[PDB]
Formats: sequence, C-alpha cells, structure tokens
Amino acid sequence: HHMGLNTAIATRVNGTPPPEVPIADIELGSLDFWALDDDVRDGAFATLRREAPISFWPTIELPGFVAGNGHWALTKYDDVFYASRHPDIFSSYPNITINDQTPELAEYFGSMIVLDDPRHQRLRSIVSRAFTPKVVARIEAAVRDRAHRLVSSMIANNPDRQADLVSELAGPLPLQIICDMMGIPKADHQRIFHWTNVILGFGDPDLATDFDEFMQVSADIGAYATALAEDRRVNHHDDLTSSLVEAEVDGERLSSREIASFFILLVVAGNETTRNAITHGVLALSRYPEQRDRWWSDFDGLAPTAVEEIVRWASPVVYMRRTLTQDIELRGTKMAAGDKVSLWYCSANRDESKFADPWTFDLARNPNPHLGFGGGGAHFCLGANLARREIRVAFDELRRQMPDVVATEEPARLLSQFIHGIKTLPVTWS
Ligand code: HEM
Ligand SMILES: C=C1/C(=C\C=C2/CCC[C@]3(C)[C@@H]([C@H](C)CCCC(C)C)CC[C@@H]23)C[C@@H](O)C[C@@H]1O
Ligand SMILES: [Cl-]
Ligand SMILES: [Cl-]
Ligand SMILES: [Cl-]
Ligand SMILES: [Mg+2]
Ligand SMILES: [Mg+2]
Repeated sequence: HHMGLNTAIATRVNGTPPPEVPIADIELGSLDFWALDDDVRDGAFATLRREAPISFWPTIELPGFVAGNGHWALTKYDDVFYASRHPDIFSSYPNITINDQTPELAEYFGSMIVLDDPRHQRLRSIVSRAFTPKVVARIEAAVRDRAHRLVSSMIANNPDRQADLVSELAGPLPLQIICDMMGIPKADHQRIFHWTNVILGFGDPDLATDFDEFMQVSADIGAYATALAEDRRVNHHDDLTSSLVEAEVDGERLSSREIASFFILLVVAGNETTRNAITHGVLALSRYPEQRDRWWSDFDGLAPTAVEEIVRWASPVVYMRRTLTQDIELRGTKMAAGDKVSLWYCSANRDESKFADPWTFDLARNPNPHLGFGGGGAHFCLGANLARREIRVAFDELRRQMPDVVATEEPARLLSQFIHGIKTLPVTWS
C-alpha cells in the first residue's frame, strides 16, 4: 504494497458493513462485551436494530457503584430522537448513566445534567453565553495557538518521528481550552486531566478499578473547585468559575455542592469527549486515505461536513440514560414509570433508516443529522460549538505541519460502556 509510510496501519475498504452478530453473543450488561473491538460492537448494535430495537438489559456492576434496576435500550435513531425531545416523559433525574444515584455521588455529580427544567435551564443560563457560536468564535486565536504549538512540539520532541496522538495533541488541546475558560492556572491543568481521566475511565485497569481511588479523586477535584471558587468570590476574574460563584438561581447563590458539581461537569465534559473525536478522526483518515486527501485539498470548504462526520463516526459519548415519569409503549414494548431507558447514540449513528450508506465514512456527508451531541432539546451538548472548533483547528494544524500523519498501531481502547475512548494512538509522519 500500500502507498504511504511503511509502518502505517492497514487501510480498510470504505463502506464495508460489519457482519451482524448472533444475538446470543450480545451482553450489554457485561464489561466483557465492551472489550470486544468496534467491528463486533457495531455488528451487535446492527443485530439489535434489526431484531430487538428495544431490549432490556441488567445494569453493569462496577465496583462500588449501585447497579440497581436494569434498563430498556433504545438502539434506533427515531426512538433516541423522540426520547431526547420529550424530557417531561424521559427525565434526566436522578442520573444520566445506567447506575443508581447516591447522596455521596451527588455531592460531586449532582449538576444540571441530572436535572430537569426549570432548574436545569436556570443553571445552564449561568454559563451559556460563554459557549455560544459568536463567543466561542472569539477564542479561535487561543485554540490555534495551542494546537499549533502542540503539533510543533510533536515534531521537536520526537527526533524519531513517532508520537502518541492522545497525550501529545488530542488530550492537551481541549484540556487547555476548557481549563483556561474556567480560570484554572496552567500549572494545574495536568492535575485536572488526571482527575477527569479517572472519573471517566473507571473500570479500565489502566485508569482505575478501586472505588476508593475514584472517591478520593472526586473529593480532590471537588476541593480544588471549592478553593478556586472561594478565591474568585473575593477577587473576580473574567472566567467561568467567577460566573458560577457570582450567579443567583431562584434568588440564591449556588451552594458549594452546586459549584463543585458544575465545575466538575464542565471540566469532565471538556476533557473526555473532543479528544476522542480527534483521535478516532485520525484513525479514520489513516484507514481511509481518499478522505484525508479530499479534505486536505479543500480544507475550509469541507471542514463543516468533515467535523460532523468525524463526530458521527466516533460517537464519543456512547449513550445517555433517562428515567420514565409515566408509562409508555414503543415498538410494542410497554415500559413503566420509574424504569430506566438508555439512548444508544453509537447505534443511532449507524441506523440505516436515517442514514444513506451508514458504513461509509464520507467527509462530504450532507445532510448529516447525527446524534453524537445527542438528540437535541433541553440538554443538547453545551460544548458543541467549542468541540467543532477544537476538532477543525486540530486537523488544520496537522494538515499544515505534518500532512501525512498516520497511525502506526491500532488504538489502545478505553474499557467503557459510556465513552468511546482511545487511550493511546501511535502516529508517525515524514
Ligand atoms: C465531540 C465532542 C463532544 C461530544 C460528542 C459531546 C456529547 C455530548 C452529549 C451526547 C451530551 C448529552 C446531550 C443530551 O442529553 O441530549 C452532552 C452534554 C453536555 N456537554 Fe457535550 N460533548 C462534546 C464536547 C463537549 C465539550 C468540549 C464541553 C465543554 C465543557 C461539553 C459540555 C457539555 C455539557 C455541560 C453538557 C450538559 C448539558 C446540559 O445538561 O444542558 N461537551 N455532550
Ligand atoms: C458512566 C457510568 C458510571 C458512573 C457515572 C458517573 C461517575 C463519573 C462521572 C459521571 C459520568 C458524570 C459526568 C460528569 C457526566 C459527563 C457528561 C459528558 C460525557 C458529556 C455523570 C454520571 C457520573 C460507572 C458505571 O455505573 C457505568 C456507567 O456507564
Ligand atoms: Cl525520538
Ligand atoms: Cl474513501
Ligand atoms: Cl494553510
Ligand atoms: Mg513516545
Ligand atoms: Mg487563565
């Protein structure tokens, strides 16, 4: 043989569907299933869309978490879209992952993402201006500066022209941007990143498997948030932590649990999502060179559709969970008030009922109504404009500085049923 650099990973034939998987081999409530590669996972969701578009599963038991009741899995696009856009029926309270909430977890994790309106929107409005397209556009210079420096450093730091895309670009770019928006000093950004890596890596032995470590990390980032907030209470800065401590909701300042939970939500979401879009995007360019070539020869013209196709392809957030407030029926399956419902974005984003040629990675795809940022409505990804900009700038800086950058090993995949994570991705360039 194939054209390119000698140690590049194998290419793939674009558009090839994965074989469907016998349904007896599918166990969404076992971590072992999440350790299977993406082709088996993709074929398994294909089987569910065909044979059992709504299906019930026991909740995975990770050490120290309470599985509680199982969940109804929505794997079709139209059902995920519907559930997302009916929050009075599909509530975000008490939690948006499959496990049960506890008071101990809610101290750090009881943010607006696990609330319904009106309180959810009152909290979101504290920070929403900072994430609008017009305001995010004004930090293009900061995104460029850090991406350009990171790519240059890949070259300066690696005489052998081998690097890990995750630790050297995809991780540190979004980290810098969200932490600077929050007002966190640079010296602490890597400490924040280690904390969010553990929070959203729990169950993968390379990150953490001891619940005691998970709770110490949670306590430590909560304490960090509280201390920074205290500083900003006394001396304002033009940052989001200051906005949080200065705001009032229903006539009351936020409590220290509310501040900590809001801070944690923003840095976790900012640090544990875009990096995977970027890394899966480089993996895809490596597998599908004709797509790299077409984007590189018209970068600005294709960027809007290319970024969105990277998000559809990667589906960095695998699912979100809701809880029914009333009985419903979908596709002949009667679900009860109080039951958990899981929305599988990874599956919606391959649904043949909504996408022409879903197994084709097409950077010109238009339209592209993917649910990688969710189905829309009240909780639609706050960071979506920021993420799109982070992705577009990262790829532009790769294109300009090291246009033939390519993966040289298959990814080390995060063991997670929530985050489509890549821990490392070795790359090279000429
Ligand atoms: C490609 C990157 C990203 C993806 C795929 C992604 C995906 C998602 C998804 C699926 C949701 C839930 C939507 C729903 O429930 O309807 C969400 C919510 C959220 N995301 Fe993003 N996200 C990304 C980047 C970011 C970034 C960079 C931030 C920066 C802080 C961020 C902040 C948030 C917040 C705060 C929420 C909660 C919104 C609310 O409850 O109103 N996200 N994201
Ligand atoms: C994930 C899952 C688990 C826990 C969920 C947690 C603890 C980490 C921080 C999270 C993920 C909060 C977090 C701040 C939300 C981040 C949103 C972002 C990704 C867009 C919300 C729920 C919070 C573990 C196991 O029961 C399996 C399950 O699957
Ligand atoms: Cl070297
Ligand atoms: Cl192609
Ligand atoms: Cl250029
Ligand atoms: Mg190295
Ligand atoms: Mg600063």
